[PDB]
Amino acid sequence: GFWSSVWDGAKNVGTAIIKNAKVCVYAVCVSHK
Repeated sequence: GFWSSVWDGAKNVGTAIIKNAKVCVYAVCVSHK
């Protein structure tokens, strides 16, 4: 299910990026907003 792999896949995809690229702050010592 795409609608299912979209929330589960992304959730793990993003959380992972930070898991290894855990910068001082959320993004990179800055804010995207």
